[PDB]
Amino acid sequence: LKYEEIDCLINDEHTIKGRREGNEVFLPFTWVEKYFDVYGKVVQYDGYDRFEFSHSYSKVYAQRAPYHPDGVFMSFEGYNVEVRDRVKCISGVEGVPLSTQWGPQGYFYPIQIAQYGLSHYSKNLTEKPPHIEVYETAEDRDKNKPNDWTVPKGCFMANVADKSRFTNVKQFIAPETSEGVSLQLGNTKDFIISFDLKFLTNGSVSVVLETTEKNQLFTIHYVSNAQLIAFKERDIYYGIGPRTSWSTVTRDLVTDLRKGVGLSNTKAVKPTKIMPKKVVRLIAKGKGFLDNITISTTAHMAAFFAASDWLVRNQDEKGGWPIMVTRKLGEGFKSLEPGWYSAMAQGQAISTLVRAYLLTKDHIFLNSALRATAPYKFLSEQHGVKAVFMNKHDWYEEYPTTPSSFVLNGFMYSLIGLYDLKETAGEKLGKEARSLYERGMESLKAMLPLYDTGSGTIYDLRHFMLGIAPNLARWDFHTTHINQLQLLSTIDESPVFKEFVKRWKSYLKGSRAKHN
Amino acid sequence: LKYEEIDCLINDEHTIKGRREGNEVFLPFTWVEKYFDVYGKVVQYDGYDRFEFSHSYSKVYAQRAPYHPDGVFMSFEGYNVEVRDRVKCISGVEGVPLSTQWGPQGYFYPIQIAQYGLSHYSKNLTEKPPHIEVYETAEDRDNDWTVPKGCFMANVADKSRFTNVKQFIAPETSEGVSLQLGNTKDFIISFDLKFLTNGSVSVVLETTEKNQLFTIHYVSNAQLIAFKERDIYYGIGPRTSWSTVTRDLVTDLRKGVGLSNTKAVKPTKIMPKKVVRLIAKGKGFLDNITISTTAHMAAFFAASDWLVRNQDEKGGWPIMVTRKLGEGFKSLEPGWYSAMAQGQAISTLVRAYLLTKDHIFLNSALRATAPYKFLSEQHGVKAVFMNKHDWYEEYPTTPSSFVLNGFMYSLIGLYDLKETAGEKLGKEARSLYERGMESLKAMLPLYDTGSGTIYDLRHFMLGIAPNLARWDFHTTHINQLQLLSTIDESPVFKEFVKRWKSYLKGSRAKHN
Ligand SMILES: O=C(O)[C@H]1O[C@@H](O[C@H]2[C@H](O)[C@@H](NS(=O)(=O)O)[C@@H](O[C@H]3[C@H](O)[C@@H](O)[C@H](O[C@H]4[C@H](O)[C@@H](NS(=O)(=O)O)[C@@H](O[C@H]5[C@H](O)[C@@H](O)[C@H](O[C@H]6[C@H](O)[C@@H](NS(=O)(=O)O)[C@@H](O[C@H]7[C@H](O)[C@@H](O)[C@H](O)O[C@@H]7C(=O)O)O[C@@H]6CO)O[C@@H]5C(=O)O)O[C@@H]4CO)O[C@@H]3C(=O)O)O[C@@H]2CO)[C@H](O)[C@@H](O)[C@@H]1O
Ligand SMILES: O=C(O)[C@H]1O[C@@H](O[C@H]2[C@H](O)[C@@H](NS(=O)(=O)O)[C@@H](O[C@H]3[C@H](O)[C@@H](O)[C@H](O[C@H]4[C@H](O)[C@@H](NS(=O)(=O)O)[C@@H](O[C@H]5[C@H](O)[C@@H](O)[C@H](O[C@H]6[C@H](O)[C@@H](NS(=O)(=O)O)[C@@H](O[C@H]7[C@H](O)[C@@H](O)[C@H](O)O[C@@H]7C(=O)O)O[C@@H]6CO)O[C@@H]5C(=O)O)O[C@@H]4CO)O[C@@H]3C(=O)O)O[C@@H]2CO)[C@H](O)[C@@H](O)[C@@H]1O
Ligand SMILES: *[C@@H]1O[C@H](CO)[C@@H](O[C@@H]2O[C@H](CO)[C@@H](O[C@@H]3O[C@H](CO[C@H]4O[C@H](CO)[C@@H](O)[C@H](O)[C@@H]4O)[C@@H](O)[C@H](O[C@H]4O[C@H](CO)[C@@H](O)[C@H](O)[C@@H]4O[C@@H]4O[C@H](CO)[C@@H](O)[C@H](O)[C@H]4NC(C)=O)[C@@H]3O)[C@H](O)[C@H]2NC(C)=O)[C@H](O)[C@H]1NC(C)=O
Ligand SMILES: *[C@@H]1O[C@H](CO)[C@@H](O[C@@H]2O[C@H](CO)[C@@H](O[C@@H]3O[C@H](CO[C@H]4O[C@H](CO)[C@@H](O)[C@H](O)[C@@H]4O[C@@H]4O[C@H](CO)[C@@H](O)[C@H](O)[C@H]4NC(C)=O)[C@@H](O)[C@H](O)[C@@H]3O)[C@H](O)[C@H]2NC(C)=O)[C@H](O)[C@H]1NC(C)=O
Ligand SMILES: *[C@@H]1O[C@H](CO)[C@@H](O[C@@H]2O[C@H](CO)[C@@H](O[C@@H]3O[C@H](CO[C@H]4O[C@H](CO)[C@@H](O)[C@H](O)[C@@H]4O)[C@@H](O)[C@H](O[C@H]4O[C@H](CO)[C@@H](O)[C@H](O)[C@@H]4O)[C@@H]3O)[C@H](O)[C@H]2NC(C)=O)[C@H](O)[C@H]1NC(C)=O
Ligand SMILES: *[C@@H]1O[C@H](CO)[C@@H](O[C@@H]2O[C@H](CO)[C@@H](O[C@@H]3O[C@H](CO[C@H]4O[C@H](CO)[C@@H](O)[C@H](O)[C@@H]4O)[C@@H](O)[C@H](O[C@H]4O[C@H](CO)[C@@H](O)[C@H](O)[C@@H]4O)[C@@H]3O)[C@H](O)[C@H]2NC(C)=O)[C@H](O)[C@H]1NC(C)=O
Ligand SMILES: *[C@@H]1O[C@H](CO)[C@@H](O[C@@H]2O[C@H](CO)[C@@H](O)[C@H](O)[C@H]2NC(C)=O)[C@H](O)[C@H]1NC(C)=O
Ligand SMILES: *[C@@H]1O[C@H](CO)[C@@H](O)[C@H](O)[C@H]1NC(C)=O
Ligand SMILES: [Ca+2]
Ligand SMILES: [Ca+2]
Repeated sequence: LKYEEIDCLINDEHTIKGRREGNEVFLPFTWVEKYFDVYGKVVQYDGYDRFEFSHSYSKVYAQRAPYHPDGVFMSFEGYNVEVRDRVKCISGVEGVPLSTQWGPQGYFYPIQIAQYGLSHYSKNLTEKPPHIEVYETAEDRDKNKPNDWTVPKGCFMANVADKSRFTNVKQFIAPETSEGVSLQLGNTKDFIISFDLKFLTNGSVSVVLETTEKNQLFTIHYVSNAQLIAFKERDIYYGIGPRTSWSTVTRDLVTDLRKGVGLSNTKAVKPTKIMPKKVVRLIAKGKGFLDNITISTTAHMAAFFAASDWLVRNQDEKGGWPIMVTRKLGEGFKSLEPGWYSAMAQGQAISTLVRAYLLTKDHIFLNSALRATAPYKFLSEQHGVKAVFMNKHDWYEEYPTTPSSFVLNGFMYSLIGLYDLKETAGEKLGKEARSLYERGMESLKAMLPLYDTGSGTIYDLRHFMLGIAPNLARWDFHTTHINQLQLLSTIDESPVFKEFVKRWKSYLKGSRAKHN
Repeated sequence: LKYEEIDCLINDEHTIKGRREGNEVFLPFTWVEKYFDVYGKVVQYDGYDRFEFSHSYSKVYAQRAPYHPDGVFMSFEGYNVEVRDRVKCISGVEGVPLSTQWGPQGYFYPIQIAQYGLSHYSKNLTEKPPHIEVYETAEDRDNDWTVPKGCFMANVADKSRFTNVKQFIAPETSEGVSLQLGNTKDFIISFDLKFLTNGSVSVVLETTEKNQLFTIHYVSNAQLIAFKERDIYYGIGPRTSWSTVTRDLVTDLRKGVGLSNTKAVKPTKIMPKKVVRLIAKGKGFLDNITISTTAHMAAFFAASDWLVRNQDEKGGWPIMVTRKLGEGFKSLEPGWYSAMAQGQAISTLVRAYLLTKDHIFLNSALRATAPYKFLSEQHGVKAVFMNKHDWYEEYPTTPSSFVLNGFMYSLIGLYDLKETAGEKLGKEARSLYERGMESLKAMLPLYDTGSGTIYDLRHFMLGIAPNLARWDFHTTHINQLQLLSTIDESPVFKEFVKRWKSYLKGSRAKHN
């Protein structure tokens, strides 16, 4: 019985080269992979090779506990927003990501900002507490080389009381055409730098980094202007704004280095493998005050509050976060001009704001969340987010298009937001959220089957709205769909959610609905 | 060819044995076939072996002409209704198939009867004319008759039929009178018959089952079918007035030998290889004894006549069996109507009218639109999708089911009628067709999975998994849309035909 080449005719159209042993035919995975759109590779173990086949990529989140508004946000403990190449950088002034997804010019995308917040919130609950190293308090610390300041000629420093802040602070005076005053740091493990800052004049706070790229030094300059980001090797510049009143500056030096070096005029940051291996020293220029200089493994809550604060300050009078970029969802849909709202933005923002409220009891956050339900009440053409499927089912549009698009995953995020709010706001204040949630959940249960292909899910209902082919959801949207339904199945006991979760999971392993 | 056997882990769940050459891994088709639900086999040609892979089974009809109401019915020239194992037999009395699909007791299913008619109509237009061999006219045509003692035969005039006929008298406790036939090529027997008493006309067949003789008895009672040893019995009814009896001896033999108490006929390989002789018992008359390759028009008119005689006062063909479409749908009690039955019946009746100009057929067709006007709950066939789109239900369930293929057959019927009845008489059909076609265009995308079609909308109506259409229903869907695309110029039909065809070859809608 010979093992030999055999011609394999595919659908009477093309011949590939297979192999035959007796009656058994073997087909090349090169063909299988492309023809069925599946995944595989040879994995090398110690003394053992194994081919490993997968129907899909992407994994379902292993939910540990029922969903609650003050817990982790779905699967976002595993999200890494800032490494996404559509994140140009973390704004120095705002402390939140700028997106370039639909425009190289860059814009604050509320969805991305909410996800930044919610992922950092979730990581705060799941990760080990950070190591925190304190380099300067200007107190009676009063050892451990906290006074390793270099003060060149023409510069001055002092420990001085700040009555307003009930603490001692480090005063510094250093002209910009000088070396500046310099604090030796030397951290090789942790790369989140933090310091309380108040400038009297223009100036900068700079951090020198040893990197993994051939031992070479890069400096990151945090400058008292509004310029976003600049890179002229080996110097990276972020404007952090005037900082003429006390604030805590928190920066991730890994992200700030990678986004600097990777700076691009395109919609995508250049890939780089560069990492900082040592935080060498901090340089202060101009006239001002410093306190509480620290380096931490992580600073999740600072990120979360930067997102929350941004959402409060940037909400408009209609309760919305307008998206200031043109969105063309596809042929047959009208272009959305800048200033459109997204049900996904509203929902993700509400989930952020509700968590901010529950932590602080600061009603400013809750009130912003309550205002954010207003766009759910108005049709897309009335500058809202509401669509109605076949004059029967209310829907909250990720993309408020004409005709309506009915994107599934944005809708479910819009509902989770409403849930967080209605559970938190109390009976009287939460009435509108409760009503929108109940109507929305009724729609979801009725319409879920329209998104099921029998071997996957559809992203939206454009096939029906425009009379074209289904827009099939790629596997990472399919797992998003599962993660969302899995979450909803813990706050609503409807059997339909559990049955759909189970079937949609089976699709990841190549199961199919039965044919007749 | 050198290789290495290599373990192939499938979805982290089970391991199969593959083969590796360099970076290339080859997977066993044994696995591919089952895992992806695909088809393949090694075909041996002279000096060339080739593995031949198919994503699907089932082929799209190669349309040769735009659709017309008096032409072939879609792809039905290729249909073979009578070999289907859910056809218990061709009724002796009625000359149409009896179904056992949803009950072993058997029932006349109007859809199956219409398809019998429409397939034979279509074959009539596409096949070569049959060879017809005439054995007895009782004229001055040319005896091959054996008349045992105690039997009698004569040539006698029949004034009513303007012909001479063969009189026969033969007691049942005798061999009967026998005409030698001897046909080895053709197996459709035909004869004009009139009994004076009870009796039988029997046909002896030489068969492929160890050269054995089997006899098929056409008996003057209403008993459906019986099989004992090498004798098969069909009741053909009293036959006390002249009628033409036409029987397919291949089918009649296979259904006899395959006789079962289940919903499916037993498979058999048995075939007749010779029509030996015809035996007459009792008192009666015979004329025009013939054997033909085919008799398509006799089959077509048996179906048409049955439809005329069995239509009720509401214009419907009631289906006299319980239908349970699935969990979530109320059972349909016997007497329900089907939009597919109404449509297929209309398509049959319209063709019968255009051949004969007999207005009885057109009148029956016109009456058959009435159930399309009434909701399922009012004992009609109409459903309304989301208070917007009229639909004609193959299965008029509660809740509504929206079976695609039945709906399209219901529309083709309305089309046949509106085109044939003229402007005034065809008004109701035209209105129902136009509304229906609007619905079809709007709702087609709901049946598209991106790699196939769904059979119905039960997933949405009941909140469950999609009921995916088998490949043979998917090709039915394509054949129907292809037909509609030749009588309606809407781009949507051409676009859907094209995409749905691509699915047969493993193409998929793009993911985002
Ligand atoms: O350690 C490791 O192994 C590595 O980890 C890597 O990160 C992992 C991470 O650990 C994983 N987390 S875990 O699974 O939980 O453990 C995992 O996280 C992913 C996750 O799988 C994704 O589901 C998730 O998606 C997010 C989006 O990131 C987010 N975007 S953002 O704006 O906030 O930045 C948001 O997406 C919605 C937004 O509205 C839009 O961005 C998005 O646009 C769609 C568009 O709607 C589509 N339109 S279409 O009409 O259907 O076509 C479509 O459009 C594009 C077409 O696809 C193209 O053909 C066309 O040319 O261009 C079109 C276009 O861009 O316009 O697609 C786009 C883009 O998706 O719509 C979104 C919507 O909701 O509809 O919210 C999503 C859902 O939550 O991102 C997670 C994440 O990155 O955190 O996987 C990642 C890896 O991928 C590390 O990166 C690595 O360093 C480690 O080594
Ligand atoms: O050439 C040779 O060598 C061989 O040829 C062989 O025949 C070929 C033939 O040449 C082909 N023709 S060609 O393509 O033109 O070249 C081809 O003909 C087929 C064709 O592919 C089919 O599309 C066609 O389907 C017909 C039906 O036969 C017909 N039925 S009948 O009543 O008239 O007898 C009619 O079907 C509708 C009826 O209302 C019902 O019968 C039917 O019931 C469905 C039911 O609705 C489904 N329900 S579900 O809730 O969705 O599941 C489903 O139900 C069954 C489930 O599948 C099972 O799981 C369960 O256990 O049992 C369920 C049940 O039975 O209840 O399926 C059933 C059955 O389909 O609904 C129909 C509807 O319209 O919805 O109309 C159909 C479409 O026109 O049949 C053609 C034919 O046979 O003529 O293919 C054959 C290959 O077989 C010879 O056979 C061979 O001898 C030669 O050697
Ligand atoms: C599809 O369906 C069509 C339509 O049915 C079919 O065409 C018909 O084919 C049949 C074949 O049997 C033809 O029937 C014959 O009709 C003869 C008289 O018909 C006249 O009128 C029609 C129009 O109405 C004219 O077009 C036609 O040209 C004629 O002028 C009739 O004489 C025949 O009767 C003889 O044969 C039968 C058995 O078939 C027998 O029982 C009779 O006793 C009679 O005896 C024999 O006569 C023939 C002479 O025809 C003679 O050769 C023979 O020797 C005699 N036998 C003996 C022993 O002496 C018969 O009824 C019909 O005309 C066709 N119609 C049309 C419109 O073409 C197609 O063939 C079908 N195709 C397929 C693929 O299924
Ligand atoms: C998820 O988020 C929660 C809530 O935010 C975190 O828990 C909180 O952790 C923080 C610790 O960062 C804790 O904060 C208090 O901070 C006070 C600040 O005072 C001192 O620490 C800072 C540096 O962190 C310095 O800048 C100050 O100058 C103070 O320095 C002290 O004095 C000497 C110098 O002379 C210094 O060497 C000492 O190390 C330092 N002393 C101490 C005790 O740090 C503290 O006064 C106070 O004790 C807290 O540390 C806050 O209380 C936590 N809240 C809760 C509810 O637990 C989680 O860590 C976070 N988890 C994850 C995984 O992200
Ligand atoms: C560097 O990091 C340290 C943290 O380690 C910061 O020092 C803390 O600063 C905060 C405020 O800036 C101080 O908290 C304030 O306490 C005031 C009263 O403090 C007295 O009483 C306490 C004991 O109860 C004594 O320990 C203390 O010495 C004082 O005698 C309050 O009046 C302040 O709150 C007021 O306003 C809020 C509303 O916003 C109300 O909630 C209050 O009721 C009140 O009206 C405030 O809470 C804290 O004492 C400092 N800690 C230490 C250990 O010194 C530095 O500020 C930081 N550096 C910079 C520049 O920010
Ligand atoms: C075996 O097969 C043969 C066919 O080969 C059948 O014989 C035919 O039978 C039919 C019907 O019985 C005969 O058709 C009838 O012919 C009548 C007159 O025939 C001739 O005679 C007149 C003159 O007297 C001529 O003018 C005429 O042109 C004919 O040449 C017609 O009067 C009949 O008319 C029909 O229509 C009118 C209404 O429009 C009715 O009133 C009548 O009742 C009838 O329906 C009719 O056309 C045909 O002539 C026979 N052909 C031959 C060659 O004999 C046998 O009947 C069949 N055997 C059996 C048992 O059925
Ligand atoms: C930092 O420098 C800018 C100039 O680049 C200063 O901005 C000016 O401020 C004065 C008020 O004192 C205004 O009248 C000018 O119009 C501003 N000019 C520009 C170009 O913005 C800024 O004041 C400096 N910062 C501090 C703390 O003094
Ligand atoms: C007619 O039926 C009777 C019994 O009902 C039977 O005795 C007789 O054999 C039958 N006659 C013929 C000719 O078959
Ligand atoms: Ca201090
Ligand atoms: Ca005669």
